[PDB]
Amino acid sequence: HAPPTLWSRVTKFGSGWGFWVSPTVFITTTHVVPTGVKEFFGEPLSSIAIHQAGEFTQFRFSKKMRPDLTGMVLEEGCPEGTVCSVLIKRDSGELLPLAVRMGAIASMRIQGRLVHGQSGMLLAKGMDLGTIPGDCGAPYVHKRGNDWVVCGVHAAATKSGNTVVCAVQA
Ligand SMILES: *[C@@H](O)[C@H](C[C@@H]1CCNC1=O)NC(=O)[C@H](CC1CCCCC1)NC(=O)OCC(C)(C)c1cccc(Cl)c1
Repeated sequence: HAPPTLWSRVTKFGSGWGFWVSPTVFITTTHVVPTGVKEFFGEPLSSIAIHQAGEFTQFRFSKKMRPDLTGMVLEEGCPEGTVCSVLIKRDSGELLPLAVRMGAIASMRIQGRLVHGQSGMLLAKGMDLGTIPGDCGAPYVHKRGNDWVVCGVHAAATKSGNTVVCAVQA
């Protein structure tokens, strides 16, 4: 059960979403990142460290962008069998936390590209329980004791919607 403040980290970005890991660290899916710009959130690129690894993009800002937030655990995927929550925001404002049992980390063929990431099985289309275009960047999270953990960003899903894929950091 993700609390309000954790959902407040999910942020509209480009053609999808991203997620504030900390006041200065923002993660998203590479294919939703806007191209051609000279700023993100009003900050000049000169003021932003960009780390990209495949479909996982991480920004570190020099300015505290979300000073209301604490840091949190960011991990490179999760162990097979982990049930994560995908914190899907829709543009209507509706929240759709999607439970997903994560499979193996691998390099997957997706729309003709090789992508490092992690598949998962929803716990779909006909029951409108799945992901849809515009959801990319939404965080995959789980709680470990008193620690919230983010471990991927939404990147793709099957025709059925019963299988999703997150990008994971290198
Ligand atoms: C977010 O942009 C979107 C979310 C998807 C769309 C449909 N349902 C979702 O959850 N992601 C994509 O559309 C994704 C974009 C690629 C672009 C290049 C790099 C990797 C991501 N494509 C996608 O999900 O493909 C859908 C299929 C059916 C064509 C597909 C093919 C192969 C494997 C999979 Cl899992 C899906």
